Amino acid sequence: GRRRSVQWCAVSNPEATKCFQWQRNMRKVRGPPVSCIKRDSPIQCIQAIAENRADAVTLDGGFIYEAGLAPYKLRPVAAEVYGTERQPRTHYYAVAVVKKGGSFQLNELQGLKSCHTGLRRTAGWNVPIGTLRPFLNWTGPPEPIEAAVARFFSASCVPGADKGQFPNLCRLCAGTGENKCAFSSQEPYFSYSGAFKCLKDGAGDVAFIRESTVFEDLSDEAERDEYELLCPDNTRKPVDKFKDCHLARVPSHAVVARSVNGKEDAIWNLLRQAQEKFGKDKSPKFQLFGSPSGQKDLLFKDSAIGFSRVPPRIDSGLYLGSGYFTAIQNLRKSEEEVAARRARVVWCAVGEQELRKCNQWSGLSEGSVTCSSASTTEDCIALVLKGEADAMSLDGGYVYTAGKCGLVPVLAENYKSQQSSDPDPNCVDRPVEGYLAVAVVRRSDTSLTWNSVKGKKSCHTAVDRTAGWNIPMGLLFNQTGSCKFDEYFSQSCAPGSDPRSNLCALCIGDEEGENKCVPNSNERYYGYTGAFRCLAENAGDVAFVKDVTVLQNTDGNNNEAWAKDLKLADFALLCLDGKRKPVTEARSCHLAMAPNHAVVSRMDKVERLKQVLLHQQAKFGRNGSDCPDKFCLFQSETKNLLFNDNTECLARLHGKTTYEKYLGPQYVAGITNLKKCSTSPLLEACEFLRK
Ligand SMILES: [Cl-]
Repeated sequence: GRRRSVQWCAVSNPEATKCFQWQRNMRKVRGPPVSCIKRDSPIQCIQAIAENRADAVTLDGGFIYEAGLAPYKLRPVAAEVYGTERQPRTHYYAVAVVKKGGSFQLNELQGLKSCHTGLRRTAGWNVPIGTLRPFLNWTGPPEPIEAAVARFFSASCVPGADKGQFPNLCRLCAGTGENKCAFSSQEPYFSYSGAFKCLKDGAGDVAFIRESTVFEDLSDEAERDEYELLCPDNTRKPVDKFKDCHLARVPSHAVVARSVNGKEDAIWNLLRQAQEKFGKDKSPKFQLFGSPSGQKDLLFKDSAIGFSRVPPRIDSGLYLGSGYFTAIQNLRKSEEEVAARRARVVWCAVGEQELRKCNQWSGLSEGSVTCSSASTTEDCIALVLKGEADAMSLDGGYVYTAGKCGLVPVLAENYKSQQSSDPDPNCVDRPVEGYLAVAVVRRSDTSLTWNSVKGKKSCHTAVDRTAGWNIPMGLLFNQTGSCKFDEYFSQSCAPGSDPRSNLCALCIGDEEGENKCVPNSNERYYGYTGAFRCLAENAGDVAFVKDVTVLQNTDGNNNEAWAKDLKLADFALLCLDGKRKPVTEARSCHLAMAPNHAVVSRMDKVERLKQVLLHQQAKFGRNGSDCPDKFCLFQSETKNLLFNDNTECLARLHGKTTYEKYLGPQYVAGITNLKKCSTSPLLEACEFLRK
């Protein structure tokens, strides 16, 4: 087809010129080839790549956005590294700095005084104003946004604004005469530093800058404690907490490619080489990162020092992050659409059986709950990081991952405090207590014990789940030191594993044989119920489930014909000490305690989200007005759709509102250790966006 050439896209003749000098110097080293094509602008180049006339182009965050849309749908494949090696920066945070001691929170900037870096800049305007669109009263595109922010702050310094159309935006500007409010250095309250000094001097109440500013311009480490940042969950925290209190992380420029047949391989080969040899301080004959005397950042930024391969799970939407992604969409969207969308709760359903239930739920929510879906739990997480979905209930194993991703716990799934017991009218404030992970076996083989389970057949709820995987595989690991999970057992049914492995050997997919090993309801051997079924159907010898699982699938508690005649007495539990115990004794024969499933979300959605659930609960929870009349939120019965079936109510966290706190330190430490052997596409992705 098309030569082992990567075809680079240029936006200027100058750029085209550097390209050609690239092409020739790559030929001279018998390095990977690069062709060059020239267009007049970034979109022309986005168009080119998408119509197959070019392969890559490096873009800034606003173009990464445009490029990810239809009809282009390109993707970031390599990121520019700035700084110095050892001081490598892949991004910065867009923060709202205010001085110590106020009671105003982001929700309340109304009527205050603002200091911005400059009209249409990322951190001084796009992010902040996009973030605040909800409050502006601003009809929309067009009426000029400027008209509404001028009506929201009582005064700002917005360099570059029209002091003739919006005098207010320039009133705190410190420039003399006509310089006043200039998008230049002639204006002292211009860019990061002018905007911060604007605060510093007492002219404005809030400065919208980048995190580094605060650091690089504050001398001691003492008048730095005189400062504070505003968080999107309407809190305030100190300036070194920017990794947890920021309006947006703005990513470094990235080399974008086609999401389908993008030559990403080719592209990274080219780049890695381009870099070893024509790097920074690498050769006098050519410099990838360098521009000819009256030119700036041709092809790459002249300040870049290298590139970072962006994990394949990243999207333009994941690349920008929710803060930045939603800021850009808000500034485009009608006011009614913004309205609607902050009111609605978009649930993320994993699988079609879960979407059926959601839909049903959505129907009766009196408009407050809507549904989105994905095929996997990581995919739902990624839809909430993109702001496309808002919540879902997750196992603690995925609470860690969504937490590494910046998501937070909101409410926990409360279970009844022990095997047989009564309803607590105060379920919502009762502290969560966890649940027990067990290893259940069929009573027939007498010789099977915890000490001989190695080498047999296992049934797991899914990979990365607590009772189904982390605990059993963590235990075994402790014992053997081996990271070779697929050699612990002969054959297994472990949804979410490699379809070609022994780990997926016992899965049976759906009625037709498809969806084998997918980690959703379509796999009949998926979850608590499916891993139990895997044991009961004698596909595997041990099932890693919770103690309640046996109870809900035996003695007729489960209707399904495979389950119908099962008897509790037909199962035993494998205790850590080698004994076998009846199922009613999980209290003294369990593998470990696992944290309750938790509803997670984005900080920007937490108060709206509790409010809709508390309220949805009241109508459809365990003792609720319309349950079972119309719909029961916590019933599917042995189905476990959206929520576990033994959920009494959704309950408060008791300040345990960070994945770290909610799971607690021994849980964290254990999983951390395990992720060493292997990770996941999304943990990977999130580790990269946070590095
Ligand atoms: Cl599980």
